[PDB]
Amino acid sequence: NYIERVVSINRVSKVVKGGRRFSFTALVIVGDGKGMVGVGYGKAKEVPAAIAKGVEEARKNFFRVPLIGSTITHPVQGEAAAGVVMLRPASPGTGVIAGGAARAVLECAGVHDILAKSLGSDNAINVVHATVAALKLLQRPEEVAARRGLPIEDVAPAGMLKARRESEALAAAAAREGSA
RNA sequence: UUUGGAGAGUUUGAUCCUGGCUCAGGACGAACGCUGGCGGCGUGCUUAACACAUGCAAGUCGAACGGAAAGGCCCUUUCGGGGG
Ligand SMILES: [Mg+2]
Ligand SMILES: [Mg+2]
Ligand SMILES: [Mg+2]
Ligand SMILES: [Mg+2]
Ligand SMILES: [Mg+2]
Ligand SMILES: [Mg+2]
Ligand SMILES: [Mg+2]
Ligand SMILES: [Mg+2]
Ligand SMILES: [Mg+2]
Ligand SMILES: [Mg+2]
Ligand SMILES: [Mg+2]
Ligand SMILES: [Mg+2]
Repeated sequence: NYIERVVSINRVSKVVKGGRRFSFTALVIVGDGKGMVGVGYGKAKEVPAAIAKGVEEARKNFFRVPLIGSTITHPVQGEAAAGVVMLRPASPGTGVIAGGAARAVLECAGVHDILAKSLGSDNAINVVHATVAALKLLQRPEEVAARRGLPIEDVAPAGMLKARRESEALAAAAAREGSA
C-alpha cells in the first residue's frame, strides 16, 4: 500500500513563432507509511499524463528515514534549495504540524507527531527539496555510536532508550497479533 | 527531567529570488445592521478634568456641665397653663 497526494498542479506556456504553447507540470509524493518517502515532479501535456509521470518519478526516487516510535528523533534544520525549514519531534496525539508541502511529504512518510515552520521562499518544489534534504540529514543513535566507537547506554539518553524499548515491545506485540 | 511552531493569493509568455500588499485565528470597557425566549453569572462614559435644577452620600456621647423647646409623671388648674 502506497500513498499519493496531489500538491501542486501548475500551468506553463512556451512561446514560438505562432504564439504561446501551454503546458502542465506536476509534483507528487509517495510513501509506504513506515518511513519510505518518494517524490516525483514532471511535465506533461495534460493532468492525467502529468500525474502518471509524477508517480513514475516518485517510485524511481525513494528514500528511507529511520523513525523512533512514531516521531522523528531530533530537530532538523532543513536548509537547501531556496527555502529554510525547521523540524521538531513532538509528543503523541499532537500530530504533524507544518505547511502544505511539508505536510504532504510528512504524511506520506507516515509520521504522526512533528512540528515544522517554513522560513522563507516557500515555493512548493524548493520546500519539498529542503524537506527531503533535512530528512536525509537525520542521524540514527545506533549508527552514531558505531561511528564514534561508543556504546548505546553512554551515547543515548535514558529517555529515548526507554522510548525505543517500548517501541520494540509494541512492534513485537503487533507482529504476534498479525501472526496469530 | 518535563511542557510546546501551518500557510494561501497577488509581478511574468513561462519560471526562480527578493520584496510589497491581502486573507484563513484569538482578543475588545467596543459601536452600527438583522434577528431575538428564559434563567444563571459579570460587565457597563474609553470623548467634554464641560458647566451642573433637587435630595441623599459623616456623625456618636445627660454617667462632663448648665438648662428645658417638644413629649412621659405626679401636685393644680379659670384648661392660659404654673411647680418639681
Ligand atoms: Mg546557512
Ligand atoms: Mg546549490
Ligand atoms: Mg521567502
Ligand atoms: Mg509566502
Ligand atoms: Mg503545552
Ligand atoms: Mg500578480
Ligand atoms: Mg516579480
Ligand atoms: Mg504569468
Ligand atoms: Mg433587545
Ligand atoms: Mg445573565
Ligand atoms: Mg452583571
Ligand atoms: Mg458625642
